[PDB]
Amino acid sequence: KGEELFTGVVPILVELDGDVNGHKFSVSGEGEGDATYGKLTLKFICTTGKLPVPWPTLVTTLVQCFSRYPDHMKQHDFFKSAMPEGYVQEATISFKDDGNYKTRAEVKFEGDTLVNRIELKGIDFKEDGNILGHKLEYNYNSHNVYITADKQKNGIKANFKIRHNIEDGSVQLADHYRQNTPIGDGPVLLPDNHYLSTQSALSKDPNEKRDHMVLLEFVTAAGI
Ligand SMILES: [Mg+2]
Ligand SMILES: [Mg+2]
Repeated sequence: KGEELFTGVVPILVELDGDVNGHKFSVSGEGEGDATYGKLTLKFICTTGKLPVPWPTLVTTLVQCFSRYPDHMKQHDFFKSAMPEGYVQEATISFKDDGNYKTRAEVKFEGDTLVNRIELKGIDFKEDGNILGHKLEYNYNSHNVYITADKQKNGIKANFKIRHNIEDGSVQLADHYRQNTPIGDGPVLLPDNHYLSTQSALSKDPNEKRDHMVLLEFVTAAGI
């Protein structure tokens, strides 16, 4: 049972290689998750210099196995069930009136550590749009991630809309379409329709000179 791997505090590593409109960059993250409380705490560093996109646009790419699934919903937790072999998470993020990100990640244990390894590719972004023009506020709204099964692929799909606040009071929509597929051959849990209720707080480390993001996140399964 992968769920048994999450009863306590688990170290997390995140590594992302990105290319947006030919701007190349990498991000490294470290922290821990405590699924019992649906809680994530991570610090992300742009190891290549200045991040060429706003940090908030990377939040959904940068480990939903740390969601809190209520006891009565535990037979719907696909993410922990795929562990430790892990799962592939792929997404298309469409920024309304702008470019798109396509991502591919593997989330699995490396020893006792939960690792999220990501490749991100962004194209067709506007030079002085909200993303490349860095016009997005350093904050983050609360969302519901709607999950449905894809029995065909032995996995799940997610559909949701991220709303990014813009510095002028407007909103930049990011439509998300994602698929998750197990890496191993063992049985996984295919859930009834439900959603993950997420809340995210972004901050800075006062002693840190590199381009970075400190994130505190709470995720709870619901709708069943
Ligand atoms: Mg490193
Ligand atoms: Mg505002």
